Amino acid sequence: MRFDQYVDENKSSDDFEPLIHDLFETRWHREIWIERVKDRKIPSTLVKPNYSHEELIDMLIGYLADNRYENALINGLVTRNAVTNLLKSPEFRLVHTIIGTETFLDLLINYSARMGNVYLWGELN
Repeated sequence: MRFDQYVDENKSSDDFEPLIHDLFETRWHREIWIERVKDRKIPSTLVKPNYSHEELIDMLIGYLADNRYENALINGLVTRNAVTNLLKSPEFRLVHTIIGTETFLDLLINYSARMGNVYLWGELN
């Protein structure tokens, strides 16, 4: 599934349409492809506290690394640095706002994201 359709299907609300349009049509005039690949637990250390967008990403990297989960976000063979910079960008901050925290964390933990011949994130086996 294409990234736009993932975000369209996982909106927390019918009332974020103005952001979805701004992100995809205005702000993103190669595509990202999304597949579910695990059903790991979304940990409450990440969901419960009131982290900013940047902090959450940082806390996500640590949690994946502390558990030795082989998610391309951190064991990737290519340059996380540029990917986590992307994940911290205003564009992925909107993605977070649109789908909510728990779903954003699901996206990073349990889905793969492919751009061209590279997986930006995901645990493959």
